[PDB]
Formats: sequence, C-alpha cells, structure tokens
Amino acid sequence: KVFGRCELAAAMKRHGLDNYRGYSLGNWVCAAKFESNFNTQATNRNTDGSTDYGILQINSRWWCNDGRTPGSRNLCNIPCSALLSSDITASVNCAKKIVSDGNGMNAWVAWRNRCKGTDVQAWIRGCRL
Ligand SMILES: [Cl-]
Ligand SMILES: [Cl-]
Ligand SMILES: [Cl-]
Ligand code: NA
Repeated sequence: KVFGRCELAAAMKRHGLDNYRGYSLGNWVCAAKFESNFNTQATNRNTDGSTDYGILQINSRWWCNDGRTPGSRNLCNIPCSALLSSDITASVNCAKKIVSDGNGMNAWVAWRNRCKGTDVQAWIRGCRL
C-alpha cells in the first residue's frame, strides 16, 4: 500500500507515535517519506547481505527474521514479511523498540540526513488529526 501523507500521519497517531520518546509526529512522517516513499512494500538490500523492510525500512541485521541474514538477531520477534503489510501495526511496534534503544531516531539514516533539524511540522500541515 502507498499511503497518502495525511493518511499515514493519522495512522501513526492512532498507533501512539505522536511524541513517542519525544519525537513529534512530523518526524515519523518525514522519515517514512524518505525511507520508503510511503510504500509498505519497499525493500532494499544492504552491502552486508541484510535487507531493509517496509515503510520504515527496518533492518534484518537486528530486528526481524528473513531466513537469509546469517548471524543476525530478531529483536522485534517477527518475520520481516510482517513489516510489508498494509496494516502498519507491526512496523510501528518494532519502531518503538528501535527508537527506545538509546540512539533515538538516528537509527534511520534518512531521518538524520533529511529530517533532523528541519521544520518537520510541515509534514503534518493541513491534516485532520
Ligand atoms: Cl510535528
Ligand atoms: Cl536469518
Ligand atoms: Cl532521543
Ligand atoms: Na534477523
């Protein structure tokens, strides 16, 4: 599923991401835009052989099991395919674990390089929340 901007903002707010660990909603929408272009089915392979999955591009090196990343962890206790669903619940619940691990949203390279320090509230402007 490719979400609209405000559709995704509303879904993330319903799932408790607004101000989660101090990150306002616009941060999460900005991160999803640049990680996946709002596409739940996005996948991208990393140099080390791991793969990033879904709207927030969560990495099989640490967070999910895809059966093909030897020596990796599965800290969210889910198959990586669950992160491609049109229902964002699994991605949001796993993202909550990632952001709480000590590095905040710096875990998402696109957030650090394209959202951090910008006017992220612009990403939720006009949306009915
Ligand atoms: Cl915001
Ligand atoms: Cl594996
Ligand atoms: Cl933080
Ligand atoms: Na894994």
